[PDB]
Amino acid sequence: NCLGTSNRDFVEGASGATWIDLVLEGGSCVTVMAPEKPTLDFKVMKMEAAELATVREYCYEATLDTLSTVARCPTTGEAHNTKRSDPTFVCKRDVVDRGWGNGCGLFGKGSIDTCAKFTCKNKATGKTILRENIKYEVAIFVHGQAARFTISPQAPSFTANMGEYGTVTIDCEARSGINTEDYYVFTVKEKSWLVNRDWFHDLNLPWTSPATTDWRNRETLVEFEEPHATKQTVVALGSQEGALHTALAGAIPATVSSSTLTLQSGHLKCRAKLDKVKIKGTTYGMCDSAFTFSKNPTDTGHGTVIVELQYTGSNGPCRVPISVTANLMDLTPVGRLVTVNPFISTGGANNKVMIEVEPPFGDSYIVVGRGTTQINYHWHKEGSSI
Amino acid sequence: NCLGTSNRDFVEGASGATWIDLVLEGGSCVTVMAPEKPTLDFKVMKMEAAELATVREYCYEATLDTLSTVARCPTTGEAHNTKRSDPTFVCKRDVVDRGWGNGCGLFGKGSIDTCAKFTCKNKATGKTILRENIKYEVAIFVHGQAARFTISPQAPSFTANMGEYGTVTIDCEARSGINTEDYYVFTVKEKSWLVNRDWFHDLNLPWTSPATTDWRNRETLVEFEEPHATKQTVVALGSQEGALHTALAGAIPATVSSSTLTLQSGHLKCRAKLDKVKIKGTTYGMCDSAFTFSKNPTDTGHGTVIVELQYTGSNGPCRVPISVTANLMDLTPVGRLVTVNPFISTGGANNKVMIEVEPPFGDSYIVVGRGTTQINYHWHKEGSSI
Amino acid sequence: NCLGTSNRDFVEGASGATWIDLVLEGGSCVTVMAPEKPTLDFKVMKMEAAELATVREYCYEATLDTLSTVARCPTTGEAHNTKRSDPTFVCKRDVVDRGWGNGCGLFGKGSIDTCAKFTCKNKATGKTILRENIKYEVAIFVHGQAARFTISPQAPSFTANMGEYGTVTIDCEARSGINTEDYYVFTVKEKSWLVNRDWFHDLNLPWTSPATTDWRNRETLVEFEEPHATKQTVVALGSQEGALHTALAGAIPATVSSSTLTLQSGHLKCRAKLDKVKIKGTTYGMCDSAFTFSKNPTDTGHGTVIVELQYTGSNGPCRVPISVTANLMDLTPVGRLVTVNPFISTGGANNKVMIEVEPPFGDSYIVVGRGTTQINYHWHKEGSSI
Repeated sequence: NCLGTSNRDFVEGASGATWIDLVLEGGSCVTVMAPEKPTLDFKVMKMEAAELATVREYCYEATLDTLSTVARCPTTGEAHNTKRSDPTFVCKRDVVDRGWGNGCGLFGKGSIDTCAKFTCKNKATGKTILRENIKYEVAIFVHGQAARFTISPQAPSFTANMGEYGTVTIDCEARSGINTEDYYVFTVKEKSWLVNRDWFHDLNLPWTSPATTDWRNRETLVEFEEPHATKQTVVALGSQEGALHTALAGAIPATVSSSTLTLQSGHLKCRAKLDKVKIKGTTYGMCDSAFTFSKNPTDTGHGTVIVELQYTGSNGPCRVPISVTANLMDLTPVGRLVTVNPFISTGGANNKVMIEVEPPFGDSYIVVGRGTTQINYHWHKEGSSI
Repeated sequence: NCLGTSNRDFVEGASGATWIDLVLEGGSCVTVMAPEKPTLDFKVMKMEAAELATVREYCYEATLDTLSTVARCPTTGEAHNTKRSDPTFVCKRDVVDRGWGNGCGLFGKGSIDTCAKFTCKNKATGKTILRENIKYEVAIFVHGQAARFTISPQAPSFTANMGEYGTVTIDCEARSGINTEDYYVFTVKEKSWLVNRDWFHDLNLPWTSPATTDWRNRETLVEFEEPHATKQTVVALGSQEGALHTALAGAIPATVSSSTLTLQSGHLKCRAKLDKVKIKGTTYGMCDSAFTFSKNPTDTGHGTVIVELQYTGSNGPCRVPISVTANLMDLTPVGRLVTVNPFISTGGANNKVMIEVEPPFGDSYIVVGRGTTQINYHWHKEGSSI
Repeated sequence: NCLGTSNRDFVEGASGATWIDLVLEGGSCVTVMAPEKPTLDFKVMKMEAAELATVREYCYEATLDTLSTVARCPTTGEAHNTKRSDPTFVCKRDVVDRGWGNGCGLFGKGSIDTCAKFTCKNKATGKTILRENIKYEVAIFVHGQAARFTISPQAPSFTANMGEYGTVTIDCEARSGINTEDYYVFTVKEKSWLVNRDWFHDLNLPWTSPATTDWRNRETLVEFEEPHATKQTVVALGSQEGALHTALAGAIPATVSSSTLTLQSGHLKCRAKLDKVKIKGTTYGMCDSAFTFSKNPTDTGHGTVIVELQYTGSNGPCRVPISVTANLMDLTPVGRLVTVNPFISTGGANNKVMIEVEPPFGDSYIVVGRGTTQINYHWHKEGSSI
């Protein structure tokens, strides 16, 4: 199940402590065993954001209610609607052709005024991610039940007695993956994505704040059509739900339940501190067989590529030789691997793995394995554009 | 005074160097001694932000000065005040009932125009925290005076010769506590708090910039009352100081002097690099006695709980067994400790400690000690809401 | 060429691994050799930002095109220009003196309306820096060709077989220097600087978005002069290029080519993981000679000082004794060094080095060397002010 720890990942001092680096990814786990000591399976479980705070609320499907139009004959100054006293009504002062047929003195421009009640049927919510909202749950399995603990960015360390290992301090910080700072959690009544903060602000839709409950910038979903002497019909523009869904293609969708817990991606770099202890360092070989694409490589909103492979061999457990090259005539590592340890669990028949890499901008080949039987994939990465 | 270093916190290689992790918190200090080597007390002192830059200046107590109202008879177009040429005056064009009693031709709507001088008596200042503003001062005591140095996020490392230890490189970065990015330093002439950046922007008060000295969005502290044919009395709204103080309940207050140095919270993780040297590793036991609440546990603006305890025993120096559980029937660590090392200095009679923890959202119990004589505290943490 | 590794920078466990800390700066490199093992020169090369996304586009040199003015006699309501139907035209309704000479009934205020086509000749571009845009290229030289690799914040680790050293994992994260979060890349058709995000938003110039192609806030580069009964001449304000260049003095200029790759500053902290291996630890002495200023110490936009020195001696390779003190009577390190390892490469005659330090705010002396023949420099650092 869990892949053993390697020699490079731990240092036993001649006197003092034995420090061991743990790379806890959502995919696989790292197990650490020691002579005359119980084996410890280190598996991360929940990378979440407990509770979020709302920043803004844009409206895409607005509905106009009560209308009222007051007009006055030309050469009599201006027209004034008595709904402007209430800031919850959007109004517009215009001019119309006037004559004897409508009931006025001179054939001129008669000033009018038309107000309408602005309400919002369906709205979208934008939420922010703060440091006191992030939690990480790590499970530890023992052989020879389990013991679980949690760590936050405010409390990254955890000390606990683990039997024959004595007191153990586990200091873990979060790395790689997404950058929670430059992102907002966009929420439609159905799904939820992650958008850029500047992309969120720069949006010409009627919005409201938890501090300012009254809607602002409403003059973008309302349309004042051709005015008449009596009634100037103003209508509510169509639902902008389609436009948003069209604008949210390259946005990365995060799983959000009713408790607003945000399941995210990335990895967790942890270091375990123990008393002086010798540890078995297992070293895994290379996969000499051939891999095949389980499906088409997807793409997340942070310029990384998720690729699901399936190994056709029994040399497990081994290390996947995946690299992103420039051309088929170059084995030059012009790409990078987000997944630090791309090992296969067991060697039982046909298994599958979940690897994530960062290819350079432009044309690049995702190549797995070598020799005569290797496969590749032409990938074109787009530049940054909100 | 200072608590000794533990076995886990240092690794002496068979050849090369001896690395030791130092967890420097504002509360206690970490002392490191070695055979035939002088003892070294590592104590952090100043976690500050030297100088800050102002971003905006909101006005809450505005004062209106010179008023002027120009009106014209109905059916004569519009009214135009000659103060609109000066952008430092807020104006409003309205209409009033007019007749023969006031001195006009027809009984209609006479257009008027009323301007007023806008000035700001008392204002609040919002300042930002940049990386070149943060400084950390660390003191080192020797036994057998002292040596002090400073580190910034731009210069986290410090190398200096320390006698028998030879050249010593101390590499320290800041962790946990607050996130200085998503916060602004709000400043009233009296106190100073820390607010969210989005909470700062989304504020409907007249504001000015160091770049734009002229006040903008002033039409929110002015009130145009019922207009008359001669003078339309417009007044300045009451002081919004009370509203701000009401809106700044859950905001964390930071100590700021006239030099704008911001005393903050969190901890400093440092690693000392020395030549190969053996170090005495002192291990402290558990507190078997009973703790009592010195006072009621407070709360900071970053979802953490400060709790002041007092130990009724003489087993010092020992480690405080404080944990945040879900229920009284569960000893499950559902909470976390921001304070990494919650040790007691000496064992002399009744001493006090300063522990800070991060409880999960909702109901949670803060439990100290075990056995028959332990105490707890029901705590309800609120969700994130600017 | 490269300075050897020091004893403090590596720990060889009695069993397991040998970890070595590498401080890779743009200036010098760190070479690590081992008995019966080939020497390895670790040199960083490219600290860049591959591709950037545009956020806003301000206009400083606008040009007005087609003008049109429609006026109507007084006591006839208002005037209405038929260009307001097109939102690409900026308009203004004003009043003028009217009489029999111009062709009207009564000597009163005749309402007019003047519109003009708003276009932008030259514009400035503001771009943002995201995590998927940052890349770091590191070169490794071997003696007894070279092997190069890349690392991103999403993929900071790199594992590769290096002959007799076996599998080697190099885990590197970025530290110090600039903070890419609070900065935007300002781009004029000529040069490119780095400005603050709040300084970018708070700017009263006509701006456009990649989402909103139509220009907004144009009423700041247009000037409506004294109006006449026929034509109200409105002109385009002069080029604001001079004002921007005046406002961009303390802004740090980054090298940007046509591929928008941003050459930046700071340093890269890396740790190499290898199997158990003994490493030669070379220790360098102190420079007893005298240094001289090659040129006047410059200043970057992040409150650090670049100083170029030249060593007049042959004691190389040695360590430069540069420190920032308060007064000439105090050797107190009140300043800090951004450059971690300020060593000199060879000792051949007169060589030059590139040191960067962070002096405290206010008066401070940059002192190099000691004894009778040392030199200093009075430096006054300004406070933070956008």
